[PDB]
Amino acid sequence: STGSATTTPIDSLDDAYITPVQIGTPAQTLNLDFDTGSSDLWVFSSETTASEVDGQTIYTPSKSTTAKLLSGATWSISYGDGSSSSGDVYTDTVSVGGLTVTGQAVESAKKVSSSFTEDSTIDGLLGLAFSTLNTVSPTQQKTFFDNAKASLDSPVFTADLGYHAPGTYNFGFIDTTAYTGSITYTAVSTKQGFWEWTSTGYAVGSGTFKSTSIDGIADTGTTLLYLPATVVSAYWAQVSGAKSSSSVGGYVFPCSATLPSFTFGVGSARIVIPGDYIDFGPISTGSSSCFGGIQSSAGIGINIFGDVALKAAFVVFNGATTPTLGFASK
Ligand SMILES: NCCN1CCOCC1
Repeated sequence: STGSATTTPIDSLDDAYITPVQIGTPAQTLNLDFDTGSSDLWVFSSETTASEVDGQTIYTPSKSTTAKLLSGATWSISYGDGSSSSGDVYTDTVSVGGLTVTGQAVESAKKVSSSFTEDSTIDGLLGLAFSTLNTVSPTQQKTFFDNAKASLDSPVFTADLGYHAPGTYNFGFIDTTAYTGSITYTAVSTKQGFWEWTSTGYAVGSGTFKSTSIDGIADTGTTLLYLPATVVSAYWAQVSGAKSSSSVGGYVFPCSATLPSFTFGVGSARIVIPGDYIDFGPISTGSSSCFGGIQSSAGIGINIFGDVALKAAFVVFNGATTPTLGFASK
C-alpha cells in the first residue's frame, strides 16, 4: 500500500507545516504537524481544558465507533522548544492520504501548554521519529509509520516541504518526478531515537565549501536550521548589519538585506538553501529588523536540520532494516 498527502505552511513565513489526517469512524479530519523529531501522535480533543483550546479542531473519541480507550495508558511530552502536552490514549483508525492504520494509538490531550493553544492552525502532532521515543506509559506505542511499514510497498516516507507553497508527504514510495538529479543516501544513527545523520560540510553563498562533520537530526517539526556557533557566525558575518541579539534570542539582520544562500553536504552531494528561505521577517510587528533562519545550536545540545534545510530538498526517510536518509535537490 501507499499514502499521499498535501502539507501546507501555516503562515506566510512557513513557521510550521500542517497535513490533514482522518481519525476515527466516521472520519474526523484534523490538520497535524508531521514531526520527524518526535514519536507521539497526539491531538487536541473533547477532553482538552476549555481555556487551552483556541480555534483548533478537536478529536472526540466518543463519536468514533472504532475508538477504544487504551486502559491505564497516559502520555506526557516536553519538546526542545519548551512546549508540552499530556493526556490519555485511544486506539483508532487513522488515515493519511488514503493509507490506513487500524489500532493506531491516538494520544488525546487533556492539557496543552500556551505555545500549542496560540497556534489555532495546528490540531496536534504526528510523530515520525523512531518508536523508542514514544511517551505512552506503561506500555509504549508505535508510530503511524511503524504501524504501516509492513503493509507499505517500500518501507519509506518522503518529505517534500514547499517554500511559501504546498508540498507533499508520501508513504510507501519514492516519487521520481519530485526531484532533480539523484538521491544521495547517508548513514543514520537511531541511538538517540532520531533520524540522526552527519552532514559532510557547508558553504556560505558562493564561498568555498568547508569539509567538516556536522552531526544533526532531520527534523520536520523544527522550523529553523540550528548549527554550531562557528558555522552560524561564518554565515551571519556575510550579512551587512547582522548581529546576535540576546533580547531577541538569536541572530537578527536588516529586513532590506538580500541573504546569501547556505549549502550543506550529503556525502559528495550538495543541497543549496536559497537566501530567501533564511528570512523569517520582522522580529516584532512593524520592525525593520528581521529574524534569521540559521541559528546557533549551542544552547540545544544537538544540531537540527529543520524545515529551513529540509524544504530545499526532497527527503527520503528510509525505514529499511538499517535505516538511512536520502536527499536530492528539487
Ligand atoms: N506558538 C509559538 C510556536 N509556534 C510554532 C509553530 O509556528 C508558529 C509558532
